[PDB]
Amino acid sequence: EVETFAFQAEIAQLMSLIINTFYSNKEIFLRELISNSSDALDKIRYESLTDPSKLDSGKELHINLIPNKQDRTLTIVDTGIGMTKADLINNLGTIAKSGTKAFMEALQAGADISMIGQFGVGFYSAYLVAEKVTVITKHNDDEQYAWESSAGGSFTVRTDTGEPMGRGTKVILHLKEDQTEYLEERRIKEIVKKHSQFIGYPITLFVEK
Ligand SMILES: CCc1nnc2cccc(Cl)n12
Repeated sequence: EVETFAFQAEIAQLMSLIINTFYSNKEIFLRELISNSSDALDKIRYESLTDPSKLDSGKELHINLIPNKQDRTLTIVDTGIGMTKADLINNLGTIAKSGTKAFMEALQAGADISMIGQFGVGFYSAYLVAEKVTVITKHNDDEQYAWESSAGGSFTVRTDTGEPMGRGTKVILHLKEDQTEYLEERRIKEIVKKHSQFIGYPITLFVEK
């Protein structure tokens, strides 16, 4: 059972701007997704200090980066707090509306797309490099879900029957044909070192087989 939803108009407008604007410094998408994973890990770590059973779904707090050239995907996995169905359908977009308005105003005043994370909407930078984004996520208080969007105004949400993940989020970036440099080990290593060198969780870059 797949449910289809319309983005709010303002979020659709943000996604079109990210897809259509000429902007060569695309590599910042990875910093933004790693930052979001770090924030999700911070959140489960803090909650676990008052309820240690919140880690019954997995004690390890980490970020994995997994390129797959055969599927042309780059997957960012974290064992953070995860997202509920309400987060995926309503809550994240509600918060993103105000950050989007502020980001758009900043761009008109001279900011550039690399500053997107200062407005809280860095997730959508994934569309600098991905034609489709699939998010598999599991929060302790809800079931495992898959969110997916190729932009164009709509997204889907379904219960996920694939390999259970325990807790956290996997962001699967289906890369555009001209963005396969982000599958190369040396390129991902360069980007992590430049923009994510002080993240407080282990980041493992998997190697392709
Ligand atoms: C990683 C998933 C995610 N993070 N931020 C947002 C905003 C809207 C929709 C989704 Cl799936 N998001």
